[PDB]
Amino acid sequence: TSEAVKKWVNKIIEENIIAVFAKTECPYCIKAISILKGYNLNSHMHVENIEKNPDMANIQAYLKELTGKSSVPRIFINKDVVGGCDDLVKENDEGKLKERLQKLGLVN
Repeated sequence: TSEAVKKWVNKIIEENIIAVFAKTECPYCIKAISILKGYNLNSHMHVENIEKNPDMANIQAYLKELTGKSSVPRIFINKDVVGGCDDLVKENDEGKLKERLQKLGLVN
C-alpha cells in the first residue's frame, strides 16, 4: 500500500522520460505542461492527475520524499528532479532545459 503507491509513482517516472504530476485546474501545472509541449515532447510525456486519486496524500508525501516538496506540478526528466513550474521556467530561460533535452535526443 505504501509500497504499492511508491511502485506506481516509480513506474510513472521510469516509463516516461518526461513525467509530470499535476492536479485539476492549477495554473502552474497548466503552464508547465504547456512549456514542455512547446518542445514537442508529447510522445515522451506522461501527465498524471493526482488529485483524482484516492491516494493523493500518499502520492504527495512520496513526491516530497523524492524531491523535497509535496506541491504540484512535480516534474521529472529521465528520472532527474526538475521540480516545479518555477524551476522549469528558470531552466528554460537559462538554457538548461534545452541542454537536458538535447542530451536525451529529444530536441535537435
